[PDB]
Amino acid sequence: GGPETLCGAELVDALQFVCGDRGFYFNKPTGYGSSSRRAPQTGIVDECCFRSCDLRRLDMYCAPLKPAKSA
Repeated sequence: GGPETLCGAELVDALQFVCGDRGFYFNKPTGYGSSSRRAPQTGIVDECCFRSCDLRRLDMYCAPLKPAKSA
C-alpha cells in the first residue's frame, strides 16, 4: 500500500498489461560506461517501485512492436 505507486506483484501485472500478450524483458545490469551504473538501471522493477516511471517509458521494457500495416 504505497503512496499511489506500483511495486511488487501489482507492478509486474501492470507491465504485462502495458506490454500485452507480447511479453517483456529486463535490461542487463551492465552495458557500456559507468553512467548507467550510477543511475537506477539495475532493474525496471526498482525504477518504478522506487522512482515514478512514466507509462510511456515503461513501454520501452516491452517486447518489440510491429506496425498495423505490413511491410
